[PDB]
Amino acid sequence: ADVPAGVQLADKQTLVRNNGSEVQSLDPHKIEGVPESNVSRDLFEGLLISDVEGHPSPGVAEKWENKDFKVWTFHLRENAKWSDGTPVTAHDFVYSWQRLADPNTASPYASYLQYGHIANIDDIIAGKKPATDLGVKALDDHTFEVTLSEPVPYFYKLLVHPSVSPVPKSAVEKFGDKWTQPANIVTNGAYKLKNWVVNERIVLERNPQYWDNAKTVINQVTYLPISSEVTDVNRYRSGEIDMTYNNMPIELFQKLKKEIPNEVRVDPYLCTYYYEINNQKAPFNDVRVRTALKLALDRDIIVNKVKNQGDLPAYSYTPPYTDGAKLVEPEWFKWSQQKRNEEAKKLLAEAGFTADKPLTFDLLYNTSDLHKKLAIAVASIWKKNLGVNVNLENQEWKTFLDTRHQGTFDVARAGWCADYNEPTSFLNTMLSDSSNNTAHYKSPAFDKLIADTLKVADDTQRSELYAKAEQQLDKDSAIVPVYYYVNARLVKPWVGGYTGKDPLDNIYVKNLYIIKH
Repeated sequence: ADVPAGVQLADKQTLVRNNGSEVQSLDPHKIEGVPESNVSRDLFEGLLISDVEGHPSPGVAEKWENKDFKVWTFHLRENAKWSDGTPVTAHDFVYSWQRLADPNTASPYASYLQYGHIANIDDIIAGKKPATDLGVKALDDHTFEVTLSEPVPYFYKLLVHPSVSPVPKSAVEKFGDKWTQPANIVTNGAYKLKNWVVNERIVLERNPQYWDNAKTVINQVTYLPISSEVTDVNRYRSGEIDMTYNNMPIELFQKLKKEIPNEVRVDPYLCTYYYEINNQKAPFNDVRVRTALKLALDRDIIVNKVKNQGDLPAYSYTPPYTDGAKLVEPEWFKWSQQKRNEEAKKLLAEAGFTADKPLTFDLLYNTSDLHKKLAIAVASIWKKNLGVNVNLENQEWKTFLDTRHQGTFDVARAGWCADYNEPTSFLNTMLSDSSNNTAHYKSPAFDKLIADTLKVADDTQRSELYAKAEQQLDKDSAIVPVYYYVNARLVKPWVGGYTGKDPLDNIYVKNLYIIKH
């Protein structure tokens, strides 16, 4: 934390943040969501980290170079240490990236190493080469060298993500799936794990071995698993919670903006809310069915009338304000909703659906006041506009994500947030073989458009190909885009250090401080 000259600090430097739900795990190679990543950034530190405004900055690596955007050499700071006092070395990164790649780990983010094109990753994922063939090596204890199979100019932006953070080999090998319990875990970020009570709280305490420990101010941070956005706001206003999660309740938001304007933070955020269609399951494997759902949903009603929090109606997967996005707004987006509805109804009639034998399916969402209200509105809009019936189903966060990976669904509420600020952070998740592809979409045409992006050494050709990739996705109606999120949350006046300038919202509790109050 960089405490401004003249600010008086509170005597007790503790923070309470709501975190939306119970995390999937604390193992960096098994997590894939925002709640998970919020805790991960406080515990595990990769090569680079985001600064307080979101810019890629030195993490364990103090400096790095690249040769032709293909060989990247990271010089690790000599005082980086784990919480047990042992040094963080390049060997930890070799072991860690190999563990991520290894199919026995079954990481949902194994494909992150494909997104960065580390050498031999395809073969390793396929089981043709052992994980030790991965294109990473420790040149010495403090030098980690990564070899890619093609030039990737933005490669270093990828390194702030939890999947490429180090994990402690000795704890992993000795305790297996219990390595992350408090008595066994070993961490290298600014914090250490104090307590973990499922469905109650996660409590982290300052890690005195952290290399930048002298600049850490908060001594303890608690993460809560409250999925009700109304309850989160109530516990914030009662004084229990210092920072809500960044899902706001439809019930209270308009009132909050007029009641405590200086505490309602609303900033740009590179996330898209959509309905994820299971593309491999009939009748959702018919493009006419997907197109009808896409068109018949009324984004103006949802965005400006039911939610009205500042979100923008969406027509793509990649947010248009992503660095490198120059998207073409499809013609259907400029039509009236009435014209969209007619096209939608016509397509379902063509697909065989009638009043007597309508289209009825499930709409799965994770337990939430906001998602439930949105799903209710969507079900009503689809019923009225297209004659389709939906059965809403809620599941807790961890289970919900597992269901989407299983493909044991029809349509699911969804939100993808960038991992790095470049269009492939979204687009790579729709590749046929991506470990993140829970839409279960497989398009050779889409795949080829993306593969071609690193075969040009030109940004304009790259941007045009991303635009074309979004046009292929839209053509196939792989998803139902709803809105581009804004990052809206409540933050007490005494919480210093939160700029809201990072469109990825990669907060580190080591950067915050409690002002005397």
